Parts: sequence; structure tokens; C-alpha cells
Amino acid sequence: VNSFSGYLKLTDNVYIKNADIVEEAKKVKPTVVVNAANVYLKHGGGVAGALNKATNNAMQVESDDYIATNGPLKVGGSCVLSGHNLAKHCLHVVGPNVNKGEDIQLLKSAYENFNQHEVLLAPLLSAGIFGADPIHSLRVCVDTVRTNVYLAVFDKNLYDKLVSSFL
Repeated sequence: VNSFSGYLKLTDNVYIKNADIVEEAKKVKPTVVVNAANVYLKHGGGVAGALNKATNNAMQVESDDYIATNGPLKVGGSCVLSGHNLAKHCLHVVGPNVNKGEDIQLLKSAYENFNQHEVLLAPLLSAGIFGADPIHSLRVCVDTVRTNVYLAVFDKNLYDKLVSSFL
């Protein structure tokens, strides 16, 4: 038993809700919140900009030190940093950005990072400003992640489309 509430169950291990991931994190304080990161951990917009704003820019300060030490992430890769006031940990995961011409096949590699964590609160990778089809992202999630994932979808209209079209 865990503290996630109001989710629709899609499969044995994948759950979905129309929710703002920032507010969901603030209430649940999950062990892991996933950020929709880029390779530079520049949290300007989308989910990343919203999560970073909710940390009063502490996420960005920590991220800049990480990059100065380690260099950029790989597309499809991840790193574990602090969850600040939102979660114990933040798993920064880089899905391919279609608006940068990155290979969509890397979306499966990106979701594989979730399997290193027993339970996660997450957005749909490569959705929103990353330019991929969210229906496709949900399918890859279900077919790749084996651990327990609670997906927050900000847009109510998109949420309804994702549920109604789910196979």
C-alpha cells in the first residue's frame, strides 16, 4: 500500500491521473519524482521549468554543479539528484526531443531508467514541448517499465484522450 490517490489503473504496474506533477509531488512527497530533463539539466520550461520553480531554483543550482563535475547526460540517460522540497530524490531522465531531431527509438532507453526504482511519480517522457506523440509515449511506458509508475498528465483533454484510446 502507498499514498497515491485518485489514479486510474492501466496495467498491473502503470497508473494515470489528470494532475499537476508539482502539486502531486508536494502532497505525496514520493521517494522518486521524475523530471523531463535535457542533457544540460537546464530546467527552463515544461515539466522541468515547473519543478525547478517549485524548488525556488535549488534544483537548477544543484544541477549546474552536477554538470560542471560530470558533463552532459546522454539522450536516453538519467541521473539521481535531490528531490528538494518535492520528493526524496529526483530522477532526471532525458527523453528524445523531436523538436531537436533526436531518434524516437531512444524513448524506450529513457523509460528503462525507471526500472531502477520500485515506485515513481512521473510525466510522460518526450511529451509536451519535447514534441513526441503522448499516445506513443504511454505505449512505450507500459511496454518498458516493470516497476510501479504513477503518471501525472497536466492537460485534462489529453488525459481523457490517453485513457479513451488505451489498448
